[PDB]
Order: sequence, then C-alpha cells, then structure tokens
Amino acid sequence: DPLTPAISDRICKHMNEDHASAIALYAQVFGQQTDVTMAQMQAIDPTGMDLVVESEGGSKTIRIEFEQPLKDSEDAAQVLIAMAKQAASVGK
Amino acid sequence: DPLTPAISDRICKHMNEDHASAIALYAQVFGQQTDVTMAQMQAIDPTGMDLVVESEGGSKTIRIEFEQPLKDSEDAAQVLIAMAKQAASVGKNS
Amino acid sequence: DPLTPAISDRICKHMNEDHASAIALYAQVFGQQTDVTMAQMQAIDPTGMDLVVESEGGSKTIRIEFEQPLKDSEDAAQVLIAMAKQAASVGKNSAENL
Amino acid sequence: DPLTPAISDRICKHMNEDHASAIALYAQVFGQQTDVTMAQMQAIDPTGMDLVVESEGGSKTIRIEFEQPLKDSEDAAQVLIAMAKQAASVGKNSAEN
Amino acid sequence: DPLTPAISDRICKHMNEDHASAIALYAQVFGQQTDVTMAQMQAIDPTGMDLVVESEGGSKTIRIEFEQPLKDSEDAAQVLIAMAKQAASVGKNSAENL
Amino acid sequence: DPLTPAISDRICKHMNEDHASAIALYAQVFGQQTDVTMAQMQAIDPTGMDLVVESEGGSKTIRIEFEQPLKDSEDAAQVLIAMAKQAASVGKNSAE
Amino acid sequence: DPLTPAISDRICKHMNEDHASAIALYAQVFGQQTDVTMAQMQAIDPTGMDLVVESEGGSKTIRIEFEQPLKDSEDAAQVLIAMAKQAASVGKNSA
Amino acid sequence: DPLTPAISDRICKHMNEDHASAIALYAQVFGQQTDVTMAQMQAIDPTGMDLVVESEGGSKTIRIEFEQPLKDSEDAAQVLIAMAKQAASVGKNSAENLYF
Ligand code: HEB
Ligand code: HEB
Ligand code: HEB
Ligand code: HEB
Repeated sequence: DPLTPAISDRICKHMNEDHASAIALYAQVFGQQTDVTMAQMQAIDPTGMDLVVESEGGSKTIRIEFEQPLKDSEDAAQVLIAMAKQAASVGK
Repeated sequence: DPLTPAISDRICKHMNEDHASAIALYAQVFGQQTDVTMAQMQAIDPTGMDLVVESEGGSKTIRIEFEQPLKDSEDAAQVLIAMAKQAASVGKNS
Repeated sequence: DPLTPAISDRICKHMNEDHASAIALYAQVFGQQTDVTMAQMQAIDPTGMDLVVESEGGSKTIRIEFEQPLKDSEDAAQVLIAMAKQAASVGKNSAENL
Repeated sequence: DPLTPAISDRICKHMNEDHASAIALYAQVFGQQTDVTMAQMQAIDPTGMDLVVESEGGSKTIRIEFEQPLKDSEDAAQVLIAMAKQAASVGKNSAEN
Repeated sequence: DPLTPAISDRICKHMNEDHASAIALYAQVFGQQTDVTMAQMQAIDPTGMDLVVESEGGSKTIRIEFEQPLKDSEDAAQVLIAMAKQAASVGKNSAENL
Repeated sequence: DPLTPAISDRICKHMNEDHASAIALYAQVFGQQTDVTMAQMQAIDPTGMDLVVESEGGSKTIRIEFEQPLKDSEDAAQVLIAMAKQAASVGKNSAE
Repeated sequence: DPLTPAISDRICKHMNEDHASAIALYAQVFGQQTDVTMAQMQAIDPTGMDLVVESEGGSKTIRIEFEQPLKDSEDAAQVLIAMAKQAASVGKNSA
Repeated sequence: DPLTPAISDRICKHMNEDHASAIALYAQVFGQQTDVTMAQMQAIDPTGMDLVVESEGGSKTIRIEFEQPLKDSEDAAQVLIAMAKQAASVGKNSAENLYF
C-alpha cells in the first residue's frame, strides 16, 4: 500500500510515457477540457490526481478525484485503466 | 526493477488479474492455439515468457519469445502492450 | 481497374506464382492454422478472399475478410502487401511447445 | 500482357506509388548512384527501364537494362521483384566513408 | 587461424595480388563506385574491410563492413569469395546514361 | 503469345500443314460430321475455332467452341492436342 | 522462325513441358541410351540437337544430328514430329 | 609459406573444403579421367599433387605435375587458380556421343 512522492512520479512517468493518450482522455472526459494538447499527469495521491493541461485557457493544472480511495499503486493502475475505458465510450 | 523471479511473480499475477484477455490473445495469435478456454501466465524473463493455456480438463505448456530482449520491468510492459495491440489487430482482419 | 470476378482470377494467378509464400502466412496469422505446407489463393472478392490451406487437420478451404472493403485491383495488391507485412511481424514473435 | 508502350505507363505508375523504395534500391545497386533523393521510374521497355534521380546539376537520367528480355507485364514484375531482393541483400552489406 | 592484425596483412596481400579484380567489384557493387582504375585492399577487420579506390573522385578510402562478422582468416576467404560472386551478378545488369 | 488474329493465322497454317488429320477428327467427333474428305482450320479465337469441312452435304463452315477459354497460343496447342486424343479414343470405342 | 539461340530456348520449352515422352523416345531409338529416366532437350541447332539424359553416373549429354538440314523453326517441328513416329514404331516391336 | 607436410595438408584442406569443384575440373581435363564422382586432393608437392578420384568401377590415385616447381604456399595457390581457368575453358567445349 505505498503511495509516496517517488511512487507517484514513477506511476506518472509510465502514464506520461506509455499511456499519454489516456491522460488526454481524462482531461477531456472527466476534466471537461476540449482542446487537449500534451496532457500530462503531474502527480497522483490516494484521493486524486493532478493533470497539467494545455487548452484554450492555457498551460493550467486541474485535479480529478477518484470516487473510491486508492491504497497502493495497483489500485491506481486499475482505476486508471477503468477510467480510460469509460472515458473512451463517452468520447465516441 | 531488473531480472529477479520475485519481480516476475508480481508481473505475471498483475497480467493474470488485470489483463487476462491479453494473455488469451497471446496464445491464439502468437501461440497458434485454437481452443483457448483459460489462458494463464506462468513466468516471464528477458528471452521470452512461458504461457499455460489449459482447459476444463486439459493443459498446454507453451513458450513465446520476445524478438528483442527485455532489460527491466517497464520494457516488459512496453513489449506486452505492443504485442497485445498487434494481436488485437490480427483478430480484426480475419 | 474496378474489381471484377475476372480481375480476381488474374490477381489470384499472380499471387499463386509470385507471392505463394505470403499466402501461407495469411492462413497462419489470419486463419490461425499451425502447419504451413502449400498455400493457395482460390479466389478473391471485394469483401474477402478464399484460401485452400493444407494443414494439420488436412485440406481446408477458409475465407479471410479484409477490414476495409476493396474497390479496385490496386487496393487488392496494397491490402495483400500490407497484410503479409503484418504477418511477417507476428511470425517473428513465434512460439514453441515448452 | 505482351509488352507495349501503353502497358509501360501503367507499370511505371504502380511502381512509383506502391514500391518506390525498390526504385531507390535499383538506382544505388544497379545504377551505381550514391546521392539518391527522389528515385523515379519514367518508362519501362522490353530491353530496360529508365530511372530518374533529380539532383544538383540536373536529373539523373539513367538506363538499367534487364539481362534477359521481357515479354509481358508479368515477366517484367518477376524481373523487378528479383532485382530488388538482390538489391536488399547487397544493400545490407553496404559500404561507407 | 582466428582473426588477428597480423593475419589481416597476409590476407590483404593474397587478395591484392591474386584477386585484385574482385577488389574492384567490391568497390563498384558494395561501395557504389562507378569508375575503377586501381582498387586496393588496405586492411580487413573482424567485422569489415578498408579499400583504397584510385578512381572516380580520385584518392578515396572506403570501408565495406561485412553484414556477417568473421571468426578466422578462413571466414575472410569464404566471405570474400561469396561477396565477389554476388557482385558478379550485379555486373550482369549494366548501368548506363541517357 | 496472346491470341491475336495474326497469331491465329500462324496456328491455323501449322495445323493445316502438320496436323491436318486432327482437324478431320474435330469435325467428325465435335462437329458431328460423317464422310470428311478434306478438313481445314480457318480461324481460332479465344472462345472457339472455325472449321471448313467437306462432308455428306457440301462444303460446310462449322464452329467448335472450347469449354474453357484460351488465353495464349500455348493453351491453344494443349487444348488442340487433348481434343484430338479424345476423338482418337471415340474411334476405338465406337462402331457403326 | 529464324533459328537463333533465343528461338532454341522457346522450342526446347514446348517439347519439354509438352510431348516430353518424345525426347526420351528419341535418345532410345535414334540415340543409343538404354537407361532413360529423364530425357531433356538442352538445345536445338540447324545441324542437330543436344539431348541430355540426366543419369546416376552423369547427365548423359548426347547429340543427335538431322540428316537433312533445318531452315526455320517450322522445319524443326516437322523433323521432330516425324522422329517421334519412327520412335513409336521402333520402340514397340515384336520379340 | 615454405614447403612442409602441414603446409600441404592445409592447402589440400582449403581445397577440399572451398574449391572441391576445381579439384573435379583438374581430374577431368588434366588427368584424362571421365564420369568422375568424388574428386579429392590427397596431397600436394612442389613437383605435383596427388588426386584421389572415386569411380564406379574402382577408386583412383592420380598425379598431376606442375610444369614449373612450386616453392611456397603462395605459388601453390597461383598455379591452381590458373589450371582451374584452363579447365573451365576446356569445360565450356564439351563433347557428346553422336547418334543419327
Ligand atoms: C491507462 C491505463 C492502463 C492501461 C489501459 C494499461 C494497459 C496495459 N498494461 Fe498497464 N499499467 C498502468 C495503466 C494501464 N495499463 C499503470 C498505471 C501501471 C503501473 C505503472 C507504475 O506503477 O509505474 C501499469 C503497469 C503495467 C505493467 C507492469 C507491472 C509490474 O511492473 O509489476 C505491465 C506489464 C502492464 C501491461 C499492460 C498491458 C499488456 C496493457 C494492455 C491490455 N502494465
Ligand atoms: C504479397 C504482396 C505483394 C508483394 C510483396 C509485392 C512485391 C512487389 N511487387 Fe507486386 N503485386 C501484388 C502484390 C505484391 N507485390 C499484387 C496483388 C499485384 C497485382 C496482380 C494482378 O493484378 O494480377 C502486384 C502487381 C505488381 C506489378 C504489376 C504487374 C502487371 O502490371 O501485371 C508490378 C510491376 C509489381 C512489382 C512488385 C515489386 C518490385 C515487388 C517487390 C517490392 N507488382
Ligand atoms: C575473391 C576471393 C577468392 C576467390 C574467388 C578465390 C578462389 C580461389 N582460390 Fe583462394 N583465397 C582467398 C580468396 C579467394 N580465393 C583468400 C582470402 C585466401 C586466404 C589468404 C590468406 O590467408 O593469406 C585464399 C586462399 C587460397 C589458398 C591457400 C593458400 C595458402 O595456404 O597459402 C589456395 C591454394 C587458394 C586457391 C584458390 C583457387 C584455386 C581459387 C579459384 C579461382 N586460395
Ligand atoms: C493437334 C495438336 C498437336 C499435336 C498432336 C502436336 C504434336 C507434336 N508437336 Fe506440336 N504444335 C501444335 C499442336 C500439336 N502438336 C500447335 C498448335 C503448335 C503451335 C503452332 C504455331 O504457333 O504456329 C505446335 C508447335 C510445335 C512446335 C514448335 C514449332 C515452332 O516453333 O514453329 C514443335 C517443335 C512441335 C512438335 C511437336 C511434336 C514432336 C509432336 C508429336 C508428334 N509442335
């Protein structure tokens, strides 16, 4: 159940390097952003994640909270996977 | 996270729990297997991974090798995702 | 040239004599046959093509459908070339009985 | 499809869009040209084909002849596909300054 | 006779005096040289070869790194023989100008 | 050597000079003619051939069509040889 | 029609893909080879033809000559057709 | 380089392993042997070489002598290369049994 600054940043690097498309979906679907360009996961915490978005407003940073609290990095991956699939359906 | 049986255990249990569909795709496309009732992941290593496509009353021990060897845990996740994408594409054009 | 049953006969003839290896790949990767042996393109259609695969089971006549429909003879070659390349990548991550 | 000037137009069109990479291989291996920018198949004949590699000081108007003469459009492609495989092998064992 | 710098000098002598024509073929085929007046073999290394081409531009030292690495002096002769034969096939398709 | 009107003349002349007997068999078996004295090949098309026969009636211009269409001169020769062999077999197993 | 090395390749093809039994009959009744297992026509020239009976000891490269000279490809066909007839006659004989 | 038992074994080996065709040529042309099956270079000497041809009826040990004596291993290669081109030339002009 370890969610530290280091744990968060490796998780955010994997997402920013292997699943950058999903981060864009998070900002558009969950963060009601339209012109998503270079969406990045800045940090993730047991409660939510912080997304640096580059949209019409500019280079701002938003926060998306997870309904069920996260305990460990695995709970993060499962939630991120589920949110991306659910977000993929709304966008279509 | 470098090559170590313990790190491989967590990875094959994460895939066996979160991406069991991908394991099934591996057995059908790469393993040339037709009757996949329950495809499982027994082990992984830089050369290749070892899959077990069993059945209600059967078992298949198979080995799938990665073209380019894997060094750490994040490269294993990059190869697996890409392999699932390649297998997901084959299922479409058939 | 627009897709025609006569044009298909010409395409299948070229494939069986100049690119017979690809036909074998198509039936392993897209037809999921294990044994390879000889491989023949019996006919091609705007929706898909029919292959006669000699396999572990034996003489089988299977059909492989193209995701995007084919319009002319040129699209046939382009799809055939692309499908063979995709099979070449899968074949490179081959398997073996442990 | 017996060799005719009209057939050549079709073949050169197919090669310049679907197999332009092979045309590049032809010019370097068989044409002995090093600076390859845009390799094109202008025309093909039963004796040979004319490739164009536009470069500094004018387009490389060059002629590569097929050792054994071609009869139909199928015979042309058979020759081409084999010339490109010989070009893929040679290019692998390439040289450099 | 595993590859060594002394062994390379020996090999380059045999090729440079008994198979000097083949050296020209190497430079033309593999080194994409067109005019050849005197082709020479400076040195051979486990993975490659250094050639002096005295033609076309002029003084010109090129290197043909073999796609297959060598193990001994025998691999050099076998590789050199095979490369010359393969180069002979390209020579059969003459390249000219319009 | 794809079938062309110039190629047809070349094939028909060869057939009329080296295999005139076979042309007679075609008219009897495939053209169902009886008393053939001289048989000649006029033209060969991708789909069929024209035969000039002298039978029980007078000079007759008949047409014999090949079940499978012919593409080149080689298919013509192979088809002609097989058709002559089939006619040669009927004469062996035929009576009247 | 004019007998050229290119024409010979065309002629040998016809007699080797079709009427292949004719080539073997030739090197048996005109040629003096007894064990014929793969008779092949390598080349046709004006004076004769280079028959090759690939065998255990060696490809029996053997030459048969045409008493009457050949003029064009047509004379070749006429000469070949007639030679196969004397071969269906000498090959199948009584005792 | 200089004439030695091992020098002969490695030249005859290089020949039995890389140029077995040339050994076959040397026998047909120079040794007047015909219908050769397995031609081999048993030994090479400054004066000549000993070739072992295998024939349908009986094996053969023939000797082909070099007009000008060989001094070192390099002279051996240069002599064989020449004899092989000569035999190739004689190979192009092939005879056959005539019939009518
Ligand atoms: C977006 C969402 C998502 C998705 C969709 C995915 C999808 C995926 N994936 Fe993932 N992952 C993830 C998210 C994800 N993912 C995460 C978050 C993680 C974690 C990371 C870290 O921790 O850093 C992972 C992780 C991971 C891993 C590792 C594990 C260990 O290390 O133990 C692997 C192998 C994978 C695979 C995979 C695959 C094959 C796929 C396809 C099916 N993955
Ligand atoms: C498999 C796949 C494939 C491949 C790999 C190929 C490869 C090739 N290719 Fe190919 N193609 C093809 C498929 C193909 N292909 C097709 C399908 C076609 C069409 C045919 C018909 O139409 O018939 C062609 C066709 C063709 C042509 C045309 C001919 C005529 O016109 O008739 C040419 C020229 C060529 C070339 C070529 C080359 C050079 C190569 C190498 C790179 N192609
Ligand atoms: C180009 C390529 C090539 C070729 C073609 C050849 C071809 C030949 N070859 Fe040689 N080789 C060679 C490259 C060569 N080669 C080399 C590299 C060697 C080695 C050298 C040294 O080691 O130094 C030899 C080596 C050799 C030897 C040895 C020597 C000693 O031991 O010292 C001999 C004998 C010979 C012969 C010969 C012949 C007979 C022939 C046929 C013509 N070669
Ligand atoms: C009827 C059917 C038939 C038959 C049976 C035959 C049979 C025969 N055949 Fe014959 N062919 C023919 C039909 C035929 N065929 C044709 C169609 C041709 C083509 C012609 C033209 O193109 O003109 C020939 C062609 C021919 C040739 C070529 C010539 C030139 O180039 O000009 C020769 C060599 C011959 C041989 C022969 C022989 C040896 C025989 C056996 C006796 N053919």
